[PDB]
Amino acid sequence: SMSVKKPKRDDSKDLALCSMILTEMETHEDAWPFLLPVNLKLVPGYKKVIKKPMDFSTIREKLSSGQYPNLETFALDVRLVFDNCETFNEDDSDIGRAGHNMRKYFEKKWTDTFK
Repeated sequence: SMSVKKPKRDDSKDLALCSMILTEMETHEDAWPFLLPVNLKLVPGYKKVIKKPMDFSTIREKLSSGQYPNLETFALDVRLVFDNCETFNEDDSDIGRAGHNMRKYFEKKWTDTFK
């Protein structure tokens, strides 16, 4: 509350560390469904169904231009990529499996880096 603060966590390396995680996601072999925005002219249903499209390139641009206020807003966008994937894709498809794998991969790096 006012004039009553928890001890200051060092957040000065967050930007760099989120960048590294993102690089690791970008370079994973199962990243391909997620590297670029889904082409809303060519994929029927996507525009109407997925209210908030998100992809790694878009996260990368946001990160690089100071549009994440903190590491939670970064993790929200990453998770949105996988949540969107689950909404549109059957679990038993290549893309559906890619999404499960990438989420698992992300969540481990996130825990190991920050928790």
